Amino acid sequence: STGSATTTPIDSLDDAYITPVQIGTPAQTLNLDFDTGSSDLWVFSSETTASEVDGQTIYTPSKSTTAKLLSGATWSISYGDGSSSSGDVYTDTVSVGGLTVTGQAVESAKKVSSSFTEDSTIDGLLGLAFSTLNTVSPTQQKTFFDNAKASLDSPVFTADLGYHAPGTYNFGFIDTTAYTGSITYTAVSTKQGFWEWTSTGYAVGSGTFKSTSIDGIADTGTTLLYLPATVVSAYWAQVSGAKSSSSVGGYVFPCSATLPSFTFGVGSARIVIPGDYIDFGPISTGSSSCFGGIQSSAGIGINIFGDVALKAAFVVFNGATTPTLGFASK
Repeated sequence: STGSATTTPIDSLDDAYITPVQIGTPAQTLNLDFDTGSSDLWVFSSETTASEVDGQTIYTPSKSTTAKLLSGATWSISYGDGSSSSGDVYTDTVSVGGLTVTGQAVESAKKVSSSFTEDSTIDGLLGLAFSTLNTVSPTQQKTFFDNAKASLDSPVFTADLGYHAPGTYNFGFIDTTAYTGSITYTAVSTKQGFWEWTSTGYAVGSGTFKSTSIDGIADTGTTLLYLPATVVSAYWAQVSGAKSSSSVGGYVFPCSATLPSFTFGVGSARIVIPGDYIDFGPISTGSSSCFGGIQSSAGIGINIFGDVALKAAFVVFNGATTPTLGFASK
C-alpha cells in the first residue's frame, strides 16, 4: 500500500503545516500537524475541556462505530516550546491520503495548553518519530507509520514541504518526479527516539563551506532552524543591524534587509536554504524589526533541522531495519 496527502501552511509565515486525516467510521476529518519530532497522535475531541477549544474540529469517538476505549490508558506530553496536552486513549481506524491503519491509538485530549487553544487551525498532532517516545501509559503505543510499515510497498515516508505553498507527505514510495538530482542518504541514530543525524557543515551566502559535524534532528513539527551559537552568529553577522534580543527571544534583523542564503551539508551534498525562507516577518504588527528563521539551539540541548531547513529539500524518512535519512534538492 501507499498513501499521499497534501500538507498546507497554517498561515502566511509557514509557522506550521496541516494535513487532513480521516479518523473513525464514518470518517471524521481533522487537520493534524505531522510531527517527525514526537510520537503521539492526539486530537482535540468531545472530551476536551470546553474552555480550551476555540475553533478546532473535534473527534467524537461516540459517533464512530469503530472506536474502542483503550481501557486504563492515559497520555501526557510536554513539548520543547513549553506547550502540553493530556488525556485518555481510543483505538480507531485512521487513514492518511488513502492509506489506512486499523487499531491506531488515537489520543483524545482532555486538556491542552493555551498555545494549542489559540491555534484554531491545528486539530491535533500526528507523531512520526520513533515509537519509543510515545507517552501512552501503562502500555506504550505505536505511531501511525510504525503500524502502517509492514503493509507499505517500501518502509518509508517522505516530507516535501512548500515555501509559502502546499506540499506533500507520501507513505510507502519515493516520488522520483518530486526532486532534482539524486537523493543523498545519511545515518540516523534512534538512541534519543528522533530522526537524529549529523550534517557535514554549512555555508553562509556565497561564503566558503565550513566542514564541521552538526548533530541534529529532522523535525517537521518545529518551525525554525536551531543550530549552535557559533554557526548562528556567523550567519547573522552577515546581515547589517541583526542582533540577538533577549526581550524578543532570539535574533532579529531590520525588515529592510536582504537575507543571505544558508547551506547545510548532507554527506558530500549541499542543501541551500534561500534567504527569503529565513524571514519570519515583523516581531509585532507594523514593526520594522523582523524575526529570524535561524536561531541558536543553546539551551535546547539538541540542534533542530525544522521546517526552515526541511522545506528546502525533498526528505526521505527511511524506516528500514537500519533507519536512514535522505535529502535531495528540488
